[PDB]
Amino acid sequence: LHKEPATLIKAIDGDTVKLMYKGQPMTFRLLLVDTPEFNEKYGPEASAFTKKMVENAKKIEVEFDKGQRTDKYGRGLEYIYADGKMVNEALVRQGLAKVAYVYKGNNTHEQLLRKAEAQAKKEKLNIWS
Ligand SMILES: Cc1cn([C@H]2C[C@H](OP(=O)(O)O)[C@@H](COP(=O)(O)O)O2)c(=O)[nH]c1=O
Ligand SMILES: [Ca+2]
Repeated sequence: LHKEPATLIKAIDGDTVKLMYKGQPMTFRLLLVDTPEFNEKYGPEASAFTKKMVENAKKIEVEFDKGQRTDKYGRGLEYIYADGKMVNEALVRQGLAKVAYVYKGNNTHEQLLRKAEAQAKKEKLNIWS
């Protein structure tokens, strides 16, 4: 897997970000995770967390997996890094996302994310409290 440059256009919610990628605006949906919708409990904290993370970052990168790069809505499917920290993992580690939407072929970082979910659950953080 490889990291590619992109630039923040707009934070959207906990697990969707608008980024400019190869000079085109695209909506990017985070692989392997599900944040609450803004209207649900922890949804605002998940949107807030992703927002800070991507807005504070000096360098945003996207990393596609081995499988589909777009979903059926035309959204990118990817891992996002904020100054080398994976957003997908960080949300799960804080108990602001669950591991979800694990489809074979786009699941390189599954174990890593499950490990973080385990430690979040252990600490009873946020969604696990
Ligand atoms: C994360 C992810 C979501 N999706 C689709 C499945 C879901 O379809 P349905 O909309 O038909 O339920 C939807 C969930 O996205 P959100 O959690 O953003 O709503 O996005 C994929 O197809 N592949 C993926 O890797
Ligand atoms: Ca969601």
